[PDB]
Amino acid sequence: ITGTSTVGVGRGVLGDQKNINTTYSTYYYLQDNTRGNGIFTYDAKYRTTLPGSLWADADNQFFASYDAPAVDAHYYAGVTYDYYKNVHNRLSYDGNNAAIRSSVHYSQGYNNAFWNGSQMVYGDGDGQTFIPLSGGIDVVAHELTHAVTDYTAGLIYQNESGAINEAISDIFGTLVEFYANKNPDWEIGEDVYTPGISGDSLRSMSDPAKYGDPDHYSKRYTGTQDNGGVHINSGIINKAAYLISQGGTHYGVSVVGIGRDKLGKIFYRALTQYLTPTSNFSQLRAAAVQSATDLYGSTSQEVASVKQAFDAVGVK
Ligand SMILES: CC(C)C[C@H](NP(=O)(O)CNC(=O)OCc1ccccc1)C(=O)NCCN
Ligand SMILES: [Ca+2]
Ligand SMILES: [Ca+2]
Ligand SMILES: [Ca+2]
Ligand SMILES: [Ca+2]
Ligand SMILES: [Zn+2]
Repeated sequence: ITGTSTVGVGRGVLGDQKNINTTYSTYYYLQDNTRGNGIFTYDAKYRTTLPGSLWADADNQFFASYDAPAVDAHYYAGVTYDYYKNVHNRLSYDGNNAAIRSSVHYSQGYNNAFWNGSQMVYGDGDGQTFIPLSGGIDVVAHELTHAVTDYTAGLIYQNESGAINEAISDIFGTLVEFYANKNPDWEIGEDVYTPGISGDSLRSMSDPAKYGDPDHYSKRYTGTQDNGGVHINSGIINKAAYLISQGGTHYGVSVVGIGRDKLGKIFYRALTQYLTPTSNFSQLRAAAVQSATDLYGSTSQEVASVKQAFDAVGVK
């Protein structure tokens, strides 16, 4: 909408207070004009029609319980935009400052979030498996990263390419969580998963097997569930990424860590310069090796550690 940029205040899903960029035109809208061509947050009103209505508020204060998922979807989309711009010199998901749109209160009891090809969508959860999923910064950044992937490598959402697609979203979701520096970890979704169970998460990148996911290519899932295991086999690549950053010895193979920033640079370059829609795990290894070579040199520790990490997870 046309209006003037304003700053509201509210509380997110976890009860924390934050300032949000809004727009005033009769109402105050969840429309942030400070980033690209805007960040827009919509109310799906418990239905499945998308996007729903641009979020409107009478007073620019967002402290109602119903407001909380919208506050966090809006705010964390801003953080994710800032990460891509400041760290990778990428302007929104298309590189040309496309408007970023999210809908919250999608459906009833909906234990998921997704990019639908055009926008982000967040359920409220059922209160047992999830609380409203935009409360997780890693979740929001996971979703926006699907848009980045779709505009760049275009990894098809099945089998190995789809598991790479998933891992890219978990990697950058985690790197955004570290960028914001509030309780960062290498787990996925911990802030919104299972409110009645402390200390768990949906997936672990540091130890995928903690939640049943493979941590070595020999343990990959080969069936048809979950589009050929895209959220399962992502563990193999997540583990490789964790090892590149943090190091470790895994199935007897030792990896010298090079840190999160270099992990992000290598994978961002791989994603945007070398991967293709049908890349498999072996092709990802080659793209990461080439990317590290471009950035750090063929004889660098960074290249050596990329190779060790993929060896450690059984990807040649
Ligand atoms: C990070 C967690 C909390 C959420 C995550 N969801 P996701 O991967 O983004 C789903 N996207 C998914 O299907 O795109 C495929 C698709 C294409 C076009 C239209 C609709 C859909 C996940 O791991 N979900 C699995 C939860 N068990
Ligand atoms: Ca209000
Ligand atoms: Ca965390
Ligand atoms: Ca996390
Ligand atoms: Ca939990
Ligand atoms: Zn995903």
